[PDB]
Amino acid sequence: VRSLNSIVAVCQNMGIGKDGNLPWPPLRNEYKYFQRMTSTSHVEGKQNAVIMGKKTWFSIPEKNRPLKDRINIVLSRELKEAPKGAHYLSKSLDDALALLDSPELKSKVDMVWIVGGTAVYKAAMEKPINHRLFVTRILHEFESDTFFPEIDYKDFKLLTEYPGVPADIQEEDGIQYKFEVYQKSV
Ligand SMILES: NC(=O)c1ccc[n+]([C@@H]2O[C@H](COP(=O)([O-])OP(=O)(O)OC[C@H]3O[C@@H](n4cnc5c(N)ncnc54)[C@H](OP(=O)(O)O)[C@@H]3O)[C@@H](O)[C@H]2O)c1
Ligand SMILES: C[C@H](O)[C@H](O)C1=Nc2c(nc(N)[nH]c2=O)NC1
Ligand SMILES: [Ca+2]
Repeated sequence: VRSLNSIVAVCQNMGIGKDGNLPWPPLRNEYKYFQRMTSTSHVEGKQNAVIMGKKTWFSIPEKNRPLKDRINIVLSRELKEAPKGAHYLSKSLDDALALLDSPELKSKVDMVWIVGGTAVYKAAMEKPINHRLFVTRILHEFESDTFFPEIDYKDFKLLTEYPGVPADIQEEDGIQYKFEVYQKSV
């Protein structure tokens, strides 16, 4: 594919999950940002694709699956068929990537977003392809059991601004966070 996008929200310890869910209670505005970013295509007639791991898939309440308006791909080495509601099952990112470029999809897909978890982010970060990482930094610590992998600051440069991403510190429910965009160029 031409370029990847990854989106994640992380707390001060780099935690992204806890017991199958997020480490913090619901943040409405942060979640709508994720929805807007992943859902918005810049081409009429195309939709974005979201790739995620098996635990992330199952972390979404059943009635809310598949994430509306996007093509859902789940990654799994153990499953045989796409879980009920997902559009495609792939055995590795490479395969999800090759699927995307296939004839039937290529013409249907605008952006590719990586939505986690850990091993998915890591794999995508390592591909020698152009990539933008949209990070929400939550300026607090929450107990976590799942963490975001280390980003190579020599490769991923923090942008000082980017179209449609607020620059100031945000606050909601007594919590502060900031949006950051890192860009890797090959
Ligand atoms: N804060 C956030 O932005 C954010 C984003 C996503 C998730 N989360 C949280 O993180 C947790 C889910 O994360 P996780 O890291 O534990 O799980 P995951 O990445 O969602 O799921 C792991 C399963 O995914 C499959 N898989 C993962 N990477 C693979 C690859 N490269 N190729 C093939 N299959 C691969 C494997 O399934 P098989 O074992 O079947 O092979 C692996 O066991 C939940 O707590 C969720 O709430 C938070
Ligand atoms: C897709 C499922 O919601 C998953 O937990 C994700 N959550 C978030 C995300 N990205 C942000 N910014 N916020 C979330 O809450 N990426 C993935
Ligand atoms: Ca497993």
